[PDB]
Amino acid sequence: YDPIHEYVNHELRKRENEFSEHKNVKIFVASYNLNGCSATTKLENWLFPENTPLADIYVVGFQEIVQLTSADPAKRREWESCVKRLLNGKCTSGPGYVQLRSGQLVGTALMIFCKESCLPSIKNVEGTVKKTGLGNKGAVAIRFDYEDTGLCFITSHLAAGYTNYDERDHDYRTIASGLRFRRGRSIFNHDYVVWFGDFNYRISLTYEEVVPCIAQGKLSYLFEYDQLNKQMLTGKVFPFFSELPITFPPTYKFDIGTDIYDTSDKHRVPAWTDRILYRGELVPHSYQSVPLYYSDHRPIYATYEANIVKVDREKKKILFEELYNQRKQEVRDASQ
Ligand SMILES: O=P(O)(O)O[C@@H]1[C@H](O)[C@@H](O)[C@H](OP(=O)(O)O)[C@@H](O)[C@H]1O
Ligand SMILES: [Ca+2]
Repeated sequence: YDPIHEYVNHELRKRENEFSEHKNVKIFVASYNLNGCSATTKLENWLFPENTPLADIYVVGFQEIVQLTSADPAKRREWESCVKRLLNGKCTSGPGYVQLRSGQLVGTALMIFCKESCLPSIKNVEGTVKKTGLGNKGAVAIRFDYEDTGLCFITSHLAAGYTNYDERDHDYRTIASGLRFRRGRSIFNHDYVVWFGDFNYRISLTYEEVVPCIAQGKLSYLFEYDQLNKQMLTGKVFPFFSELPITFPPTYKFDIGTDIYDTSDKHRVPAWTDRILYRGELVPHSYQSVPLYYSDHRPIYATYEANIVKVDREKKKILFEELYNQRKQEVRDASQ
């Protein structure tokens, strides 16, 4: 401990604008449990849902690239090619988007694209995966620094089952403790973290109770029975993560190709299985499901603005030393 050093950091904090520049980066986060459906570029409603500018960074997570009943890199690459074609298709003049990196754990995959113009700012990209224990479930994560701000993205597919939310909570803990990038870096060591996917948490009511409530728009009532909300409220899972209020209907269990909830004999209770949660000072904007019908789940997305800082380290070290000396001499004089 050094009092003079503390003093300097305190003062310097007041003069940050002298060695720091701040910028807002737009980030589009998209999630889709595919039920093993084929890759296609017909995703416009999902990836360009709003009448707003294209994002700087697109973070796309898929579950069940192979329908669940050994990891297919080929199928993941078809999706990569489809997303890239779609993003560049909107870039009629000049530079488009490039894939920074992708990762995969069995049927779960995460791929991140950014504008070519963002590339010079992106550094220390790392990726890792972690399977769940208590198998085809788990997480895929990619992190990177954008100038001097650290971001970490995680997509997952957690334990399936109507009542086994204790196993999903266990999966959360397994992944939060188990995901490690280079040199033991954890997911929490970042300014912004977005963790999302098919967490599989369910609404704890019966099919016959839930369906008419959905049809009647009683989403607030149903959310009172959502297992994820219940476990987050107690700090048991995803502590310090936030979720925007859900204004869209349960994204799971639909007959494929239709607006109809599961009419199979399995009469699966609808649920908000697909979620996007964030930790850190992101500014959230949208959070919605989109009407694509290729799977028994609807895809979802969330948008954010992320404040980025670029620090002139050289210029800051100089001010620091100057302020530090000035203060040490001041204390010297006071002793005289
Ligand atoms: O594979 P799907 O289409 O997601 O269907 C799953 C099903 O496979 C079981 O894992 C299950 O039942 P259980 O109640 O016995 O845990 C769960 O409720 C269903 O939603
Ligand atoms: Ca499925």
